[PDB]
Amino acid sequence: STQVRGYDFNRGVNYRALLEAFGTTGFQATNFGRAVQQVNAMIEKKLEPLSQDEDQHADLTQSRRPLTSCTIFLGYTSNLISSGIRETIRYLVQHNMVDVLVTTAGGVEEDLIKCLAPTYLGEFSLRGKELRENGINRIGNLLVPNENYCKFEDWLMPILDQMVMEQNTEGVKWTPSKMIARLGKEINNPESVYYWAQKNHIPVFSPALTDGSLGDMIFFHSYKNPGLVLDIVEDLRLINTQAIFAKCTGMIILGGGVVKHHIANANLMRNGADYAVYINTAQEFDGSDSGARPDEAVSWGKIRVDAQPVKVYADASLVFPLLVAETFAQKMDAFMH
Amino acid sequence: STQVRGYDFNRGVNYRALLEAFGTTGFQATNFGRAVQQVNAMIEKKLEPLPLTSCTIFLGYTSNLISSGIRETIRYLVQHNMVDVLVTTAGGVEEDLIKCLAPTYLGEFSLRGKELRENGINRIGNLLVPNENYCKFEDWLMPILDQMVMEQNTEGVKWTPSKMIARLGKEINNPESVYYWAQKNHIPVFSPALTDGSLGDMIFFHSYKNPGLVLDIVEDLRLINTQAIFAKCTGMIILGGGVVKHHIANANLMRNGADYAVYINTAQEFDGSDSGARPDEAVSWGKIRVDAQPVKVYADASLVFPLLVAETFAQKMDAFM
Amino acid sequence: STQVRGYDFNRGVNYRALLEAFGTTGFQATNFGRAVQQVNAMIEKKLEPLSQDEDQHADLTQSRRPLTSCTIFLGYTSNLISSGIRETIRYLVQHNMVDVLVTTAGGVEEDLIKCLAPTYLGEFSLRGKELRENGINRIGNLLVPNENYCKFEDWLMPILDQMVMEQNTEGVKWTPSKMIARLGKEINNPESVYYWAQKNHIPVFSPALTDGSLGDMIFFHSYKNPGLVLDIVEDLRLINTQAIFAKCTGMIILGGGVVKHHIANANLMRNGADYAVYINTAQEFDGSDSGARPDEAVSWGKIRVDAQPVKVYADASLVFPLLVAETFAQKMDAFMH
Amino acid sequence: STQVRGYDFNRGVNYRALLEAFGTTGFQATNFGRAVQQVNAMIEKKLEPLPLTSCTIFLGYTSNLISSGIRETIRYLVQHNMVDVLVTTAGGVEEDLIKCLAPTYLGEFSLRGKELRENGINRIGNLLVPNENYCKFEDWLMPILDQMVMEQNTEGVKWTPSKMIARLGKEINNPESVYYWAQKNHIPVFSPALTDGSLGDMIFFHSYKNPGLVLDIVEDLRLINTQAIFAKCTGMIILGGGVVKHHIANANLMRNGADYAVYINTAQEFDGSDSGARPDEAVSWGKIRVDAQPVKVYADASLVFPLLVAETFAQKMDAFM
Ligand SMILES: NC(=O)c1ccc[n+]([C@@H]2O[C@H](COP(=O)([O-])OP(=O)(O)OC[C@H]3O[C@@H](n4cnc5c(N)ncnc54)[C@H](O)[C@@H]3O)[C@@H](O)[C@H]2O)c1
Ligand SMILES: NC(=O)c1ccc[n+]([C@@H]2O[C@H](COP(=O)([O-])OP(=O)(O)OC[C@H]3O[C@@H](n4cnc5c(N)ncnc54)[C@H](O)[C@@H]3O)[C@@H](O)[C@H]2O)c1
Ligand SMILES: NC(=O)c1ccc[n+]([C@@H]2O[C@H](COP(=O)([O-])OP(=O)(O)OC[C@H]3O[C@@H](n4cnc5c(N)ncnc54)[C@H](O)[C@@H]3O)[C@@H](O)[C@H]2O)c1
Ligand SMILES: NC(=O)c1ccc[n+]([C@@H]2O[C@H](COP(=O)([O-])OP(=O)(O)OC[C@H]3O[C@@H](n4cnc5c(N)ncnc54)[C@H](O)[C@@H]3O)[C@@H](O)[C@H]2O)c1
Ligand SMILES: NCCCCCCCNC(N)N
Ligand SMILES: NCCCCCCCNC(N)N
Ligand SMILES: NCCCCCCCNC(N)N
Ligand SMILES: NCCCCCCCNC(N)N
Repeated sequence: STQVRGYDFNRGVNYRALLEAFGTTGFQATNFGRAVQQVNAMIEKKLEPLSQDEDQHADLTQSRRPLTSCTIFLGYTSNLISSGIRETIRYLVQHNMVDVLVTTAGGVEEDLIKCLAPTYLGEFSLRGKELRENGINRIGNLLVPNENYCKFEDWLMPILDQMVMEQNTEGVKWTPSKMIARLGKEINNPESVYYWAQKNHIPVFSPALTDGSLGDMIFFHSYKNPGLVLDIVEDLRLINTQAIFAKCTGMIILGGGVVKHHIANANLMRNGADYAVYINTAQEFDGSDSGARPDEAVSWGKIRVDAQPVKVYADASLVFPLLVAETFAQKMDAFMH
Repeated sequence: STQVRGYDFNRGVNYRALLEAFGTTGFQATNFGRAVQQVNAMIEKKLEPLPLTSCTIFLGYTSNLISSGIRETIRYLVQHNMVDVLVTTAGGVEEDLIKCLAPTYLGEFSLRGKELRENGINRIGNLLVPNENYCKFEDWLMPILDQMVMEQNTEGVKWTPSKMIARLGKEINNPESVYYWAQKNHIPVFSPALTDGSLGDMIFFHSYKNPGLVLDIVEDLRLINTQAIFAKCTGMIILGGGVVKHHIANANLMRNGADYAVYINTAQEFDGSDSGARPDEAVSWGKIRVDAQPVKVYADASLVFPLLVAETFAQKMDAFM
Repeated sequence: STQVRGYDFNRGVNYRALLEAFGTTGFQATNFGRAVQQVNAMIEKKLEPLSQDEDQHADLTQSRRPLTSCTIFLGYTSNLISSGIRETIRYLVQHNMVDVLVTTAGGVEEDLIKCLAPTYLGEFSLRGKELRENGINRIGNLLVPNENYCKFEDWLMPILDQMVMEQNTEGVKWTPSKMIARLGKEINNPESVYYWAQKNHIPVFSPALTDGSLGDMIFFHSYKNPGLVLDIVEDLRLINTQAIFAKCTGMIILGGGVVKHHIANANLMRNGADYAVYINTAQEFDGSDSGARPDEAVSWGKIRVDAQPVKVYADASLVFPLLVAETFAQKMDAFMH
Repeated sequence: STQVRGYDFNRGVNYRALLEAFGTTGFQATNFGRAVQQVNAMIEKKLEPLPLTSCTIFLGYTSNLISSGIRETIRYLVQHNMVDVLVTTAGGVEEDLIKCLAPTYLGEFSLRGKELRENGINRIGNLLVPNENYCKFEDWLMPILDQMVMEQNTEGVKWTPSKMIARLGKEINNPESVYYWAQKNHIPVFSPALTDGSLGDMIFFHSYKNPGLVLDIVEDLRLINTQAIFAKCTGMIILGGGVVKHHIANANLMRNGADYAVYINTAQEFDGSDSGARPDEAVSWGKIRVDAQPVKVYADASLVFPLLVAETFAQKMDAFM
């Protein structure tokens, strides 16, 4: 039984101790402290060596990812890529601290586009009429110039020409994850999440990849050079076997929607994830999947009954960088060792 | 300039009158009244003369709304061809079908997932779904999938979500099914990530006993975008957020914005989510015409929607017949 | 075990059946159906005759309110008076369907002011700069002209002169509830909630009555005619004995904040309310009192352990008129009988 | 024009640097960065030369924040005279005192109130408070109340909330108490409805063994309004909504608006609540000067506040000493 005590600034600004203090501060501050421990538990377990029996089992996948004592699924809604959390995510992927990525259309395309042009800060109140008249798109309190997508078009189109050909002439069978790997190879920029992703053999799943600017481009291009096909069935198999053949699994889910359900549902195939941390703003009263508490996932069997999941009700733009600072970033060496 | 005034229950209770008073009650009560006007404006426009209509209506809803009784409310609109395009996520598709094989029950939000699981019960909000529901679903679905694979290989069928949804509705062949009616009235259903739910599970398993099935999401994009592009007028009625919302609005962007738009979701904007984005943000992208007067009602659709329908579509059932 | 089934509009628009359908529709629709039953349970119990033993006990209060088999507490946040819910509340009070009212400063003053000038509809997006330049105040998507308060000033001031005198010369010991009764007598308008309230001997409590335009007026007036005193201690006793000496008690709480806690806390004095229905938009993650679920109140003893409380997560402007339509308004006769 | 860019953990971990990156991370991360600037602008202004200051800071918080560890964070600011006026509800006052007699524990939100009650434990969010805590509180409080009544009758003391709060802090006489420090540094505390919580319970009971106590809320209004009226500059830092928020802002309206304003609450506007109102609505009433650049962070203060303080007030501890 721990007592509620907040950080005493009479000790001065000791950032490390200040963050540790959140766990005994209460409300969401405490959930954060719990989130930190749960994520570390995943990390600790992942860094465990793979005994013969577990290594054998984990090795039952075609993937080239070095089996780990714990497979970590990282999911985030598109807008989090629009935000600076893109850098926070790029880092983890860069150093192989996570094994599978799941994000919606926006979450993929905007990572690339940021390699051709930046997103600007703005305000939530800016009116859509004047904005449009100036060729500016609004994403929360962020701003994206139309030119950003034009550039995106110039860069993408030829790649799509390559993919359609490779499809018909070399018989490739495209899927979201495969295309995402390809695009990241193509972007060839170290500031790109997906560039790293493919380099480190970390699969990215996005069932509705057509729901975005990337979908726009594919749509248009499909007229001058028809044929492209994106099968979502193969990718389901792919992402499900990732959960099925894992020694342990951790889910780190930022936001809700498809990203959240797709990751957890994959973990149901192995009868529950071992660790789970949620950081979303959704509430449960609307009966949405997004807002469901981690305990609801327990009923379905997406989170083992003996697991100790945590949900932090907050905007990830604020919490995540912090979570990372106290977990993965602290084991920087181990992930390079 | 309208004054604030709520319904005076001294008149006794006239439900039609009470619903009308919302408009001047304020806060979300007002937005509801505004929503009613917009939905009617769509309707009026759709009913204009000179099978395409004077206004193409896109109806979108999150899966959970199909888990709820709103399944009936949506089934009705589809049943009488009051809407043109349906957009819903995987759960929203499969659960309509499952409800024709077994019911979903009421429950509580507080029920613990441990005991629930031990009793073979899944929780969807304050609703409950027995594992046996999905077993039945599998029994029903498996053989249809076999044919689909067959037809794909021997008959050259290039499956996509909408196509599969049409097939399954035809297959469920039950008047209580939204998708049964959808295919009958040639109302297309779009679900990019159809593989995100039990239907995906089934497709997954089945792919090992009979491999091969392919669901293309490219064709469907063209399909849904052309739906918006060649339309005289368009109205968007979006319950919930996520893919359902963005997908429908992004399609209208191809026509340079929708003519009418009504949203009913619980999302807020501060998180910078697309779900919580106000209709005015969509205007900046060009998904909602600058001259349009969109409306968002911050509320649970399980409450608002049946009411919205009662004061709009249900009031014109004769015109739709 | 009831099955989930929504209203089938193929039966046509039968409003009465449509609303009954909410209970089996799920999510908040169901909570509404439950709210309707809980409120009716209060009503049914209130309309029960008072046996000798219960009548004796209930009669142990100085109040002139005809003891009922169930004392109903109605609470609402100020903004709900600004809205049309003012009419919905005025109705219940008008016909004695509730026994105690609890509302914040705004909730009192705006009821009177609406008797001198109306509140207009507006938009949430209207900028505060241009609004102020035109002497318009914003309350949500509602609008209130400065003139509204000027009028309020002219009407009020002399009454305050009367109260200060009556305080010093006739020894009155003013408190919020007493002043609220007085103001309602003074407003003398049947469209006024508080006019009816005092007429029907229904006490209104508002501990922080000074938190509003009424507080502004009192502040100013206190300079030309100093002395006025508002004791909140007497009112505490008053509102607590209302709960203590009740045969049964029902809480109907719209919104949160003081209104919610003050009513429930009073019910703790009798070791729990018998029925309770909440309609607020608050969530619990912030550890606020507003957002606490009714079950938390059970831990303190504000809601009997055997009660079956209900909370509807929604804007009261939408739900309340409906709740009323299916409960109190249905027993219109009984309350006049 | 600033580009969006989040912290690059490749630099390793520099907490001060990481907090700085929030400003350009976006969504609420940005608002936090904006809040930091505003709080500092207040500070800078307050520290200007030529006991009144070049800027009067009003600090407001909902009771529950005193239940949480934020009690320490607030105690600190009050301890070093970094703020001028405190405004908090009844719970926010009594629980600070109770924490000097017994601690509040961590718990869970899901714990059922039935079992909890059977074990003499009260729930405050995911926190827990034992009934014995309040028994101790009663023991401590009763005799002080006796004196207060006495002094009121024999010495003509006209009690009000602020006055009682000063007295009780003096009385708790413990350095860990916010209110102990408040009275020592002559920092007034306002709580119009002080009778809304255990302190009210105690006052209630005690009034039967020793009747008479009167708490006037009129004097306190004048007191708090004059605080804003005669101020060179004013800054509002409001954690939460309800009375705390409105009361502080309404007081600044008497001076025709506050110079700086930073809000940290979880409330949204759609309900038309005063709590959820954006800072721009306060501008229409004249509570926030038209030229001011207010900031609201949509978040739980238990997370944001300690951080905000670390980057503002804590950075100037030398200036405040
Ligand atoms: N970035 C964009 O805004 C954008 C851009 C292009 C396309 N899209 C398309 O929009 C579709 C829907 O977007 P989505 O499903 O990825 O997300 P979303 O915006 O629909 O959000 C889903 C839920 O995640 C939670 N959430 C969102 N932002 C959060 C935050 N900052 N912190 C915590 N929780 C948060 C909320 O509870 C929200 O209801 C995508 O599938 C994509 O195709 C997104
Ligand atoms: N019904 C289910 O829970 C279920 C079942 C099977 C599969 N799925 C899968 O879960 C994925 C994510 O679900 P989703 O994107 O359809 O929705 P969601 O549950 O993620 O909700 C998205 C947003 O819509 C709003 N919303 C949801 N319910 C609402 C309501 N009743 N009233 C008002 N607004 C509401 C909320 O702001 C929410 O954040 C789906 O793509 C699907 O494949 C859902
Ligand atoms: N009407 C006004 O806006 C106004 C006017 C003058 C003075 N005031 C002053 O402001 C102070 C604070 O106001 P308050 O405590 O009465 O309320 P509030 O605005 O602080 O709301 C408190 C909580 O009630 C809930 N709520 C509010 N509106 C709701 C709705 N429509 N439906 C459901 N739940 C709702 C929300 O969860 C909110 O957080 C009052 O004490 C009063 O003195 C109010
Ligand atoms: N701590 C307690 O729970 C408690 C204890 C005893 C008495 N009380 C009584 O309850 C009454 C109502 O409480 P209140 O008006 O102080 O607050 P509240 O709990 O009613 O909250 C009002 C609003 O402030 C915001 N908020 C609350 N907690 C927040 C957080 N951690 N971060 C961000 N924003 C937050 C929310 O939007 C909320 O709707 C008080 O007047 C008091 O007399 C409180
Ligand atoms: N194959 C398992 C799918 C489980 C779906 C669970 C859906 C839960 N939905 C809400 N909580 N809204
Ligand atoms: N093809 C255009 C897609 C535009 C996507 C815009 C997304 C906005 N997202 C927010 N979170 N506001
Ligand atoms: N005299 C009993 C007072 C009980 C106060 C309970 C406060 C609960 N607070 C939150 N849930 N935030
Ligand atoms: N003395 C001026 C008081 C102004 C009160 C305004 C309240 C606004 N309330 C909202 N819910 N917006």
